[PDB]
Amino acid sequence: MPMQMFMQVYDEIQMFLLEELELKFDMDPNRVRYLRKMMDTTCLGGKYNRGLTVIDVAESLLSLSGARRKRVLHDACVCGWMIEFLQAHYLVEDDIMDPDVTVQCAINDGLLLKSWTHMMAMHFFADRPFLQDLLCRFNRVDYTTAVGQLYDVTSMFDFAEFTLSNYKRIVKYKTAYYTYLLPLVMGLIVSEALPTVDMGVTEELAMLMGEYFQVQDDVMDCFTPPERLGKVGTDIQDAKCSWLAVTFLAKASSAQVAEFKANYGSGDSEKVATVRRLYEEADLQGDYVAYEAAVAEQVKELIEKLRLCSPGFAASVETLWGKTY
Amino acid sequence: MPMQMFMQVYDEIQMFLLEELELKFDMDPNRVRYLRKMMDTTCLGGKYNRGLTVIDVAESLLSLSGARRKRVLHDACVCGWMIEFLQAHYLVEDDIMDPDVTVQCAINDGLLLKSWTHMMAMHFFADRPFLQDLLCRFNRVDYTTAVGQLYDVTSMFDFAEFTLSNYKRIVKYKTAYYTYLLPLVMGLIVSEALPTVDMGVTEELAMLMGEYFQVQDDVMDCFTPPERLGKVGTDIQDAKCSWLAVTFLAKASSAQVAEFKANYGSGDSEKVATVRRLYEEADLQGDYVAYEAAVAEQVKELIEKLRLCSPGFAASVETLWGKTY
Ligand SMILES: Cc1cccc(NCc2ccccc2)n1
Ligand SMILES: Cc1cccc(NCc2ccccc2)n1
Repeated sequence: MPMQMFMQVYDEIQMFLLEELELKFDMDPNRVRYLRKMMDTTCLGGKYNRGLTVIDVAESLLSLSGARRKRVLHDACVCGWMIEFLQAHYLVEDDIMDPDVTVQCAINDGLLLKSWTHMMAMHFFADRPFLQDLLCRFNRVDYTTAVGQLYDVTSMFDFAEFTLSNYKRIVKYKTAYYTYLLPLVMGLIVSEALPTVDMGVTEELAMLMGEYFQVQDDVMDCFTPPERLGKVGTDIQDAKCSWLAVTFLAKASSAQVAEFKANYGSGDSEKVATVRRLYEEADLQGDYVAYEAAVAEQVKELIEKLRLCSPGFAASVETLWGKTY
Repeated sequence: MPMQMFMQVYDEIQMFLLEELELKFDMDPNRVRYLRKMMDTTCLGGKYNRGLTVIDVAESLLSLSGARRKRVLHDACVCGWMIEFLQAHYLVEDDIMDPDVTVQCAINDGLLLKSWTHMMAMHFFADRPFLQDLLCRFNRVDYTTAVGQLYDVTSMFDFAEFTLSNYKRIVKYKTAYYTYLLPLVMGLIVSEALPTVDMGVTEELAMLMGEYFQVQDDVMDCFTPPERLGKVGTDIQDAKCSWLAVTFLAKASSAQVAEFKANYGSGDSEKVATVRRLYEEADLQGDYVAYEAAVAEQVKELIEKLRLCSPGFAASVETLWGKTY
């Protein structure tokens, strides 16, 4: 029922965007179908975890608080696609990083996906009292992500910044704000119950879940084979400030750090294997189970504090935590 | 006085953006200075025609309608930099079109410049009643420009679309909306006199001025030498849907069109010269003086119709027209 409604509102949103281009932007049919195919390719095909979280929060604030019900759920679906289209916008920008007309189109597709989140918000929420507060919290989170990738892209340039605190800062702004905090806040906005929750505990829960999500991602990126991971892990080659790297530097010897510096950030097959050898011989995958266990305890505790004043809201955050845990 | 105030508000805006990153985004000083240098490089150095137009419209709606005066002029300066930062955002995206850390930074700079227009609007206009209407008209115009470049980038792919009507559509959405219509509308918003003007005549004036601006630009791109033009004209090589190309195809013979098709869109030095030879021998630069003269007459006439209900507003639009004429 939730997924079936989410994909149904997608067709409704796609129809408005393409008809608006046809009727108000004088677009020919050939380009309308071109943009339909581009929209389906970039937005669909994922797990839609961020978009469905917006709906799961809204439905918990309805029965646990009807013409108001049908509006809030439909509003939660548009917000759910604002994030999915935003996630599509981020993925398209990543493909550009790694008169060529196809490079111009990829850049243009990235800016159309970001603009499409504003057009679907200005239309379906045109007469909602939260349209101004939604756009500002949405734009501030998008700004946050761009600041997050500046820390990530330049974490090796200016191994001084390879610390656990800077790692938290990178994960916090690049990932946690738009993947975990943004859908929860968006569910509270369409439910009109935003000031009914402790945002402090809410923001702290989102940062810890994003940190839990990124550490597990960094370990899989290094040890999970490509056919089981879904991609080719390139964190060691890209010289990324991963959790394995900053945890290794804290427990390595003086020589092992020198052997790490001489082999990290390279594309040679044996230098990468030498980095995995240092990771393996340092028992990092033993520390991984302990680090995440402490994070899960903090999440289990912080959900309870959010429950004394938000019982139903804590149920959806608990469901969102299970998808990450 | 206007330019001296505009550059003074820039320092005020830059200080808030960088301090916000330092205080609320946990940014180190090394990156704060990095972003200050990037902001000065991308935003400053131009003529600031779009940004100063916002101020020229606001000052004409104040005396020709004081604690309200100082606020409207300061609000007009922030809006003037919202467009300049947006123009900087477009220029950065153009440089990308023509683990490389410098390509990631150029992409990130482009998204920071676009996000910075939202942050300076959400702060200096936080308690203004027009913040919601400003962001929506601003985002709709940015969406318009992205649609405008899709028509431009794909005008040779899908010479069928090489028409004077499609040329108008490209110039209208890619250039006219954000260069001419957006500053005028922004001046009316900070002056709170938006519904006091005929938007129909206003929108029609902006499209004709942008069309006047782009035709003169296309002729200079082909015939003005690089040291006198300021760049290297590459419209013929890029196979652009320029005014010269669509006007040439209408008055050329059957063989000359075939000679045009066989030589357009190439980088060879003599094929480009063969295209200029076809342009010269067709007396296009004689048609250029006639086409622009008729456009200028329509602008002179449409300014008068806007004056019967907006005397002071028509003065700033007339001043904006002189900069293009
Ligand atoms: C998949 C994903 C998520 C977050 C960020 C990201 N890339 C960095 C970026 C690109 C464009 C704009 C902002 C940030 N990719
Ligand atoms: C200088 C200038 C003005 C307008 C557009 C433009 N480039 C196309 C583009 C790039 C990025 C986003 C939208 C449109 N360049």
